[PDB]
Amino acid sequence: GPVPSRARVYTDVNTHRPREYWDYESHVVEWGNQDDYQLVRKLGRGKYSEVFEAINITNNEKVVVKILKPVKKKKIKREIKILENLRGGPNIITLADIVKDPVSRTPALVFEHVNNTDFKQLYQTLTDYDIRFYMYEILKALDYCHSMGIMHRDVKPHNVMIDHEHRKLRLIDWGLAEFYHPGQEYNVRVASRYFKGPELLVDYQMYDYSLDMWSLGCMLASMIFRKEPFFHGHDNYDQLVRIAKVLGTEDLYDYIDKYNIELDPRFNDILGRHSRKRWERFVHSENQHLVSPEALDFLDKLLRYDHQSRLTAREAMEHPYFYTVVK
Ligand SMILES: O=C(O)c1ccc2c(c1)nc(Nc1cccc(C(F)(F)F)c1)c1nc(NC3CC3)ncc12
Repeated sequence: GPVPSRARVYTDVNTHRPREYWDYESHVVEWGNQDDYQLVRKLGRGKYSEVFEAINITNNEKVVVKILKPVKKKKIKREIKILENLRGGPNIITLADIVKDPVSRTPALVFEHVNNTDFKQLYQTLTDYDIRFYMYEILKALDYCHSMGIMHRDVKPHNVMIDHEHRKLRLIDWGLAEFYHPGQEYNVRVASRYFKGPELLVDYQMYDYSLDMWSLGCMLASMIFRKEPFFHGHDNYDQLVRIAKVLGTEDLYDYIDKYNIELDPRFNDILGRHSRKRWERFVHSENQHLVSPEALDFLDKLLRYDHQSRLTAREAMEHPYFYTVVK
């Protein structure tokens, strides 16, 4: 069968935490007062919830309310426990309260409100400096959750809220986040298509924090190259082909061979043979001001097939790309 894998950092963080820390199934929710929050407007709807802008009438502060769809079960406690474990950490969204919604008959999570600019408008205005700055801010959030034994598993532009006025960033939607336990096999049906790591796309279940680093690399590529998303697959199979057209097929084979993984045979008629490309080919007159040798080297070190070969969040924060960012 497949060769096992372990995280190269924070491997045993949960192993040595009290059981209450990671055993979310036994978590007892502490309920707030549902009457404290008045819904103002629907912001949107996901497969798992509806999100509302609201006012906390005990301080007249704006907040956001995520009313969970009855979609799934102990997933609710998992998200709640993770939010509580990570609360107060750098750039982690703050869960302010949890109340029982009387209409949905489900829990409603109340989060701090971020006056953000949607990524669909923001990304085309970001300067070279902004990209490095905000990347560093995401890395703070990722090193924090990884150091706390948690992988996000859904890093993507929508989940990184940015208040461009106050230069403030929050990583949100921990609904797919999980605790890392060495040797544990995880569901590969996480992350948005364009941000799925090769490990998910080849159906390798013993993955780790390094998944988030692939996703971050996908975000970086889309920002510095001005192509969002960067790997634009039509389905999960084509997604791997898109990746292989850039990183090349020989290294994909080296990857699956290392872990004694077999590709889905459906790739036999679609994958082809592809050389690894140099990143410079994606540079052109309209994005060159966002590209530097430092950016290309950093991106190159995030986007590796082998999840064990990717930069960790902490290592990423040491990269020359961030030397120009004010500390
Ligand atoms: O899941 C969580 O952890 C979580 C935490 C915090 C927020 C959040 C989700 N979603 C928000 N917005 C949003 C907008 C459109 C669509 C959807 C969707 F999810 F798709 F329904 C959500 C949101 N918006 C703001 N401020 C915006 C300027 C009012 N602040 C915080 C959040």
